[PDB]
Amino acid sequence: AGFMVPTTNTAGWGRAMAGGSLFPNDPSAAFNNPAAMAFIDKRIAQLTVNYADIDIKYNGDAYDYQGNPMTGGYQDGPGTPELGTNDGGQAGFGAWLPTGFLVVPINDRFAFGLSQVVPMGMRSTWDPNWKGRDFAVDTKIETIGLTGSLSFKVNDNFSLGAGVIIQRTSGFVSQNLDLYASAANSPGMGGIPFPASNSSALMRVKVDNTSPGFFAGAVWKPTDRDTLGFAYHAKIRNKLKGHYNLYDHDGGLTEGAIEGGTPGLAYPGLDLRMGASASARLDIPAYASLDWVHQFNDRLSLGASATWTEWSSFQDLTLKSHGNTIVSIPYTYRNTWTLAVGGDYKVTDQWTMRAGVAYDQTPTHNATRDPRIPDGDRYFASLGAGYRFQSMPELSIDAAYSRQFVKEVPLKTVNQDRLGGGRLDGRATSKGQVFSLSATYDFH
Ligand SMILES: CCCCCCCCOCCOCCOCCOCCO
Ligand SMILES: CCCCCCCCOCCOCCOCCOCCO
Ligand SMILES: CCCCCCCCOCCOCCOCCOCCO
Repeated sequence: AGFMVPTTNTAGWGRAMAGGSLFPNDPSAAFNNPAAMAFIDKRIAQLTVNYADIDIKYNGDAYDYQGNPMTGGYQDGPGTPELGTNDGGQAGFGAWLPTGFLVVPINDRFAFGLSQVVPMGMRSTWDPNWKGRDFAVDTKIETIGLTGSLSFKVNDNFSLGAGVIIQRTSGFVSQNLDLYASAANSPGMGGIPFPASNSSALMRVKVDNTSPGFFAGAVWKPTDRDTLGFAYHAKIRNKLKGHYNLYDHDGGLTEGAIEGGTPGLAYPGLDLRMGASASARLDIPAYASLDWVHQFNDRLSLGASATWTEWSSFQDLTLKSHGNTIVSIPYTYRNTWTLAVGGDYKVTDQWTMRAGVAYDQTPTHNATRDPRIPDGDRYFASLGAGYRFQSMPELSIDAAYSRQFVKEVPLKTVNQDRLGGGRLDGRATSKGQVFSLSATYDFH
């Protein structure tokens, strides 16, 4: 799932998101499939808080543009003590992810939905002096959105839904730049095999953006036992804006070159500075999901779900400055599928148990996968439980645990000329687990 995150509540996490938001009176419908809101008979307010623990590691090699094993370079440029390098260490993280849903039926035909969601999120921080520093150091992306939706009941077996999401994305990327290595491979300054890791500066890009998105859905209940749903979330145009700066620890090599205007001579059309304003498109991919919930009896309900994400829109990551390209990195993500199956079982009038599993394809591919987002296909295994209060005017608590088994993937990353011409040869191992807890208030 690259850097897209499931936008559900604890109950959803408990069943690996199977059935989407089609289970009875699930406030998450306010965003996931607004149409299902037409079948929620009362006011519901819900808050979810997840903690995601992600483990990321690299095992392998890295080479400079001349085929030499990468080294740790120098403390502060030629003449200073040589530094050692490393495997990057643990690049994973632990993060909190809140989610809120509110559903308010208006008429016997209309319902209103409000929600706070986190559509996008990823993070990887490799030790600054690791062997793959020419490809990545830090990567941080998070998208939080506020939503408003409306549902319209056409029949007692069909309804439609539509909504708008106001999204805010913040992004950060840091990566080592080796000007001498870039020059050696340039169309204007090549010829001399400058040694690698003599010049070095940390490139840092910080950008943000707020823009609107639209989504819609439809629900069809053929047999009171079966609830089918189709939801579509359109791609969200998202041009991130901010700045970039280079933190040189070169003994003055990098700044001397830049102030000397040598970069533009190496790569005509390039206007690199020690710092400047910047932009980078990072559209939130469109996706569609088909959900089906079948109630076998008064205690067992199962759900199946298939989501097609149009990750193909993420063709490249291009850093621009004043409308001009600084560097364009191809990623050519592939469209993806995510299948889930799971369900709920009411043990008593108070207790309910959940479980589920899902298969989620990674949009990354071998030719372009790098250390920023080194994921692979994942298998999701979830367990959940819910408790409705005895002496309460309707307050339910839910818990969930979810483990994500990610397959070990290869990294064969090659850097283009202006990025130093180096390459990686290894594999990333990742692991993920989520703890979820929510409180649902059925005030009505
Ligand atoms: C502030 C950081 C954004 C927080 C991101 C929350 C995303 C957490 O995980 C949701 C479940 O993801 C499952 C798989 O494990 C992650 C994959 O390995 C990472 C390499 O691409
Ligand atoms: C398989 C890896 C895909 C990597 C995608 C990471 C994209 C996520 O967002 C990064 C934040 O966007 C802003 C960065 O600046 C643009 C490019 O970096 C500049 C070159 O050093
Ligand atoms: C994100 C893209 C970065 C693009 C970098 C291209 C860098 C190109 O070459 C610049 C040439 O640098 C040459 C030498 O090293 C500097 C030494 O000081 C020399 C003073 O004339």
